[PDB]
This record gives sequence, structure tokens and C-alpha cells, in this order.
Amino acid sequence: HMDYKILNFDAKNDNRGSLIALENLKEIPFEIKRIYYIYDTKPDFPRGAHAHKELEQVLIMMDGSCEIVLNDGRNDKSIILNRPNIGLFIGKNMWREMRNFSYGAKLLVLASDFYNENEYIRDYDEFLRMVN
Amino acid sequence: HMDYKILNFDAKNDNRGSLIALENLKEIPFEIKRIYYIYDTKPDFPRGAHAHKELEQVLIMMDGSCEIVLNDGRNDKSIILNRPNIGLFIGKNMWREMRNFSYGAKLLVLASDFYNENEYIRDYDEFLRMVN
Amino acid sequence: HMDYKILNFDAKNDNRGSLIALENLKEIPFEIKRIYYIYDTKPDFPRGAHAHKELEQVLIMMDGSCEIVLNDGRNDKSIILNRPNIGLFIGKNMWREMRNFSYGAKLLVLASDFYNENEYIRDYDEFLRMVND
Amino acid sequence: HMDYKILNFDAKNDNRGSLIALENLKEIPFEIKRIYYIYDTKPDFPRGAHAHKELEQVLIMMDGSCEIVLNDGRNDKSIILNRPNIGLFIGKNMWREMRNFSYGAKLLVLASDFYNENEYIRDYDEFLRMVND
Ligand SMILES: Cc1cn([C@H]2C[C@H](O)[C@@H](COP(=O)(O)OP(=O)(O)O)O2)c(=O)[nH]c1=O
Ligand SMILES: Cc1cn([C@H]2C[C@H](O)[C@@H](COP(=O)(O)OP(=O)(O)O)O2)c(=O)[nH]c1=O
Ligand SMILES: Cc1cn([C@H]2C[C@H](O)[C@@H](COP(=O)(O)OP(=O)(O)O)O2)c(=O)[nH]c1=O
Ligand SMILES: Cc1cn([C@H]2C[C@H](O)[C@@H](COP(=O)(O)OP(=O)(O)O)O2)c(=O)[nH]c1=O
Ligand SMILES: C[N+](C)(C)C
Ligand SMILES: C[N+](C)(C)C
Repeated sequence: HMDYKILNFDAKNDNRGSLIALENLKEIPFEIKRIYYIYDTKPDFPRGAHAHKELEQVLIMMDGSCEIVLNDGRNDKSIILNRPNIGLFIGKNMWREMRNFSYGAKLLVLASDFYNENEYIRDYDEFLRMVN
Repeated sequence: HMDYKILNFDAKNDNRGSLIALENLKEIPFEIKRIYYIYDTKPDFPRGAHAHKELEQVLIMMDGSCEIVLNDGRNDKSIILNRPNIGLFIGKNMWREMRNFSYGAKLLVLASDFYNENEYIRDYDEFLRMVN
Repeated sequence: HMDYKILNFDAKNDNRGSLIALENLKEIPFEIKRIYYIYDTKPDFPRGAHAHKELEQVLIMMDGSCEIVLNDGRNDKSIILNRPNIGLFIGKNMWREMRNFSYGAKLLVLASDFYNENEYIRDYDEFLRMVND
Repeated sequence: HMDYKILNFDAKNDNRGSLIALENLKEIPFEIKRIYYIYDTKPDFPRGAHAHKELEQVLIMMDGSCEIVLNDGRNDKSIILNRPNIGLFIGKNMWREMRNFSYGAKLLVLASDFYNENEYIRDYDEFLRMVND
């Protein structure tokens, strides 16, 4: 019982393709203040390796695949994201890395707040002191 | 001088790839209430063919290409979206269609409000009466 | 009539996706000796700008779109490739460019012979001289 | 030692992107008679589940990732393909599956011979009987 959740999204499917709509405090359990997206990824060059005190996130794999590795201080879960109709809710005080990006994989992140470099914990031991 | 704008985004480029961050009332000229994204597109099956009174939008081509065709009531502009570091701001009282989607092209839309089927103008003549 | 053909491919479609199969002297009207693919393309960085007296090619956009521009010494013909089930045969004495690549668009090329840098014409003026002998 | 090889390809990289070239009896250790590509793949809809006495293949993920599962009648070997500059040679008397496709992932296959549905083994039990003669 870690603070993440798999979100299965409802798509409007038709001849012209698929559409997924995600709204503030409905499919998204917070108000979107920011989105960012990561592209030109490579499988040998992983990303993240950080935690956040207050910031909450929803991760959608727009293109390709990756392994999200989550850690709350004790046991740690590997979640593979590889389709656009699934999102990963990442709660508070959660260490995450993203590895094994398929070449050119495109990740989309929906953020509960504006970018704040100070509130990044980029040191795993510092994270563990903060958890305990 | 129609109510659209090309947005050239700043990317943090490094070994692990590219990251673009877009924030409420900074890179985005409104507060995000909703995002939706369109995938499994086809070049022979176009989309949109509608206008909106109040709703404002930012369009980002996450994958592949398409032609956005804009119309405000008089002259009409074709804008080709084909890279993730460019967004298209679509203002108020603007008719748009999206055609010539590359097979499997992925469009991302950032919306200034919650989904409201009533405020869709899906009739071009109705749109023109409303403009004049 | 310029020496190119649009090839419409038959796909085997099920709930697991689509398969296209291309064989020597059947859907491909030559013997594949080499294939090449291009990726990490950019809308603002076009490619091609060469011609070949002998080499026949078949072009397939596996991902995204680009604009193939074909010239046999008269006017440019643009052919948009934006789906994987269409191919473009390009015959002999054909100058070609490929521009307006969607970002990260991928092109597959089935070629009729082994790579010879010597047999490349990479100058348009050289190509017109060659076509006006 | 199972009859597969990981192929590392040399790419020509410039500011216009990357090109990989694959030739008969050079980077590909057979003569290409046919190529096929698969697209509109789904993580939950795996493909393959067949073997071939004669047909040699080279697999390349041009877009996205999948898990190739290889079996010559002993234990499964998983090989992840997730970049376009790696290929997977699959020799004779090899059962293969391809699963955990990223959504819309695209696979290119260079094949040593023309398509023969007759020469396909699409039953695993049939494959073990064949490998235990
Ligand atoms: C998330 C984010 C990052 N950045 C900057 C911080 C770094 O200099 C750079 C890369 O971010 P970084 O934290 O290293 O990325 P990841 O989570 O993929 O490991 O981008 C912003 O400017 N704004 C943002 O909203
Ligand atoms: C934009 C949007 C559409 N939809 C529905 C409306 C339609 O039934 C379906 C397709 O939308 P539609 O307006 O036809 O799409 P497009 O702008 O690409 O032409 O999705 C939602 O449920 N929520 C949304 O936020
Ligand atoms: C087509 C091809 C190119 N190359 C090399 C030649 C160049 O140095 C490099 C780029 O090829 P180039 O002709 O510049 O590519 P394009 O037709 O896409 O513009 O790749 C090979 O080594 N083998 C081949 O079969
Ligand atoms: C490989 C191949 C398949 N096909 C047909 C056979 C089947 O009806 C269909 C799907 O092939 P199948 O063997 O089911 O594909 P996979 O190996 O990806 O599981 O395509 C051809 O017609 N030619 C070919 O060269
Ligand atoms: C607790 N969780 C299983 C929903 C992540
Ligand atoms: C008016 N506009 C040129 C900025 C669209």
C-alpha cells in the first residue's frame, strides 16, 4: 500500500482514432499547474533519481515504453508504462527513477504545482533521513 | 492578424534527451483545466470541424504531423504542426479542422476549461451567423 | 511520364495489428540486395539530393511523414508519404530529395544493388549534364 | 548455445539524423528474398508462436520496444529490442514469440526466403516432436 495508483483512462474510439480527456480533480486527483514532457530518450541513459515532499504527478507514456521504479523508503515497486490509455499517479514523499526508455520514447507528466528546484531531493540518503 | 499564435518552446537538452515544461499563465496564456490527446489517427480520416465561443487551446504535435486549418469568418490559415517543441495557440471564436494526420500521429491539446458539448459549434453556417 | 510508381500494399490485419510482406520480383519489382533506414529526422534538416544511373529503390515511411521531391531534369513532383501501407518506387536517372520530415520520422529503403558511393550524383548541375548527353 | 545472435549496427550520424545500411552476406548473413513489417501492435496482444526448419530471419525494432522470447526445445531466452541500432538474428529450428509490444511499436524482419505457410510450425507440441526425432 504505497502512494501510487494505476489510472485506466476511458477513450472515445471512432474511425478517426482515439481521444482521452483528463480534467482537474476528476481523472486527475489534483489541479494541473504545469505539464512537461520528455522525448529523445535512450535505453542506456535513465532519468529521474529524485523525490518531492508536496508535488504530486500523473505520468502518461505518449510513445514507447519505460520502467518507472518507485521507492517510499522501504519496499520498492517497478511499474512498466507502455500505452497512452494508462497513467501512473505518483503521490508525496516518493522516490522515482525512469529507466529502459525505448529509443525516442515520449513521456508526459501532469504536475500539481509550478517548477520548484529547491523542493527536489536529488540525494537518496537525504530522502531516507526525511522519510524517518 | 487572426487570434492564433505559434509558440516556440525552450527545451532542457542533455544526454538523457529533451524536456519541455509548460506552466499556467506563463508558456500557456491561460490556466489548464483539462488536457486531452488524440492518437491512432489516419491521413484520410480528418478531425475537428468546430468552433468555440470562450474556450482557448494550445495544440502540441507529440508524434507525427498534421495540418491545422483555422478560420475566423473571413480569410483562413493552414498551419502544419510536426515537432514537439512548437505549440499552436488557438483563441476564441475560431473554426479549426485537423487533416493529413500522419498514420498514428499523436496530438496533445491543453484546454482553458472543462469539456462542454453545448458550447461546441459543429455547423459552419451557424459559426458564420455567430461571427456576424 | 516520370519513372516513379505509387505502390499500394495489402496488409494482413487482426486484433494484434497489421503485417505487410514484400518479396523479390513480386511486390518489389527487383531483387533486394540492401535495405537502409533513416531515423532521428528533423523538419528543418532535409535529406537526399542525389541521383543514380542504375540503382532502383522502393521508399516506405514506417513512422511519421515526409515529402519526397522527384526531378528527372524537368519540374519537381512532390509525393507525400504519411502511412506505412504505401510505398514509392523510384527508377533510374531520378534526382530525389526528402524534406518536411515529421520529428523522429523513420524511412525504410529497399535497394536493387550494393552501396556504391562512386555511382552517386550529389550535384544537381552534374545530374542535368548527365541527363542532357 | 541457442542459434540467435545480437547484431550491433554502425549508424552514419549527422545533424539530419541516423542511417543504418544492411547488405546481403555482409551485416545480414543470408540473401534477403523478403522483408515484412508489423505495426498497430498492443502490449496485451502478443505475436509469433511459430518455428521454421529452414527460414533464417533478422529482427529490428524500428519504433518502440518488444520482448522476443526464443525457445529451441529447452528454456525460454528473453531478448529485449528497444532501439533501432540493434538487430536479432534467429537461426533454424527456433520457436519464437514477441510480446510486451509498446503501443504502436513497429518490427522489421529481413527473411532468407519467400513466404511458405506450409513450412510454418504454429503448434509448440509439434515443434518439440520435430526437435526430438
Ligand atoms: C520538470 C522540470 C525540469 N526543468 C529542468 C531542470 C533540469 O535542469 C532539466 C532536467 O530536469 P531533470 O529533473 O533532470 O529531469 P528528469 O525528471 O527527467 O530526471 O529541466 C525545468 O526547467 N522545469 C521543469 O518543470
Ligand atoms: C475534447 C473532448 C471530447 N470528448 C468526446 C466528444 C466526442 O464524443 C468524442 C470525440 O470528440 P470530437 O469533438 O469529435 O473530436 P475532434 O476535436 O478530434 O474532432 O470525444 C469528451 O468526452 N471530452 C473532451 O474533453
Ligand atoms: C544509403 C547508404 C548510405 N551510406 C552512408 C553515406 C553517407 O556517408 C551517409 C549518409 O547517406 P546520405 O546519402 O547522406 O543519406 P540520404 O540519402 O538520407 O541523404 O550514409 C552508407 O554507408 N551506405 C548506404 O547504403
Ligand atoms: C510473415 C508473413 C505473413 N503473412 C500472413 C500470414 C498470416 O495470415 C498473417 C499474420 O502472420 P503471422 O504469422 O500471424 O504473424 P506474426 O509472425 O507477427 O505472429 O500474415 C504473409 O502473407 N506473408 C508473410 O511473409
Ligand atoms: C496501493 N496501490 C496498490 C493502489 C498502489
Ligand atoms: C497574428 N499572428 C500573425 C501572430 C497570428
